[PDB]
Amino acid sequence: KSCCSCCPPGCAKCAQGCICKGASDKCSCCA
Ligand SMILES: [Cd+2]
Ligand SMILES: [Cd+2]
Ligand SMILES: [Cd+2]
Ligand SMILES: [Cd+2]
Repeated sequence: KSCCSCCPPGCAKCAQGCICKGASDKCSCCA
């Protein structure tokens, strides 16, 4: 399971609880 749709199963900003929230299709914590 990924955790979001703005970061694939290989992001280096979602290895400590998906922080991507408040923006769909894009984020600002892994941008
Ligand atoms: Cd994301
Ligand atoms: Cd991420
Ligand atoms: Cd995530
Ligand atoms: Cd993010």
